[PDB]
Amino acid sequence: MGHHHHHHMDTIILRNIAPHTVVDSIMTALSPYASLAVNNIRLIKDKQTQQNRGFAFVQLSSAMDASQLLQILQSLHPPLKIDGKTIGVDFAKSA
Repeated sequence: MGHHHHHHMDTIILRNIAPHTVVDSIMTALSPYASLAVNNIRLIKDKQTQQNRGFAFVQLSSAMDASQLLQILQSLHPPLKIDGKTIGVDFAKSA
């Protein structure tokens, strides 16, 4: 109910994304995995491929929800792969 007096991570980030990814895909792609919010996700766009430069940020309603989606998606034997190439998941990194 305000600002955090400490830190405990609470946001995920996608790495190695194809230039054919959009906000609609990520939405329906993470639909059965969890619930997101337009005001909680910032999908950077590039002027070269008129699409993400191979990176996307996603935040969850809570902190645990972050690890959950990370442990739930990584719990599956076959990693995340969509038309383009293999997709991985990582925690919020500095810069």
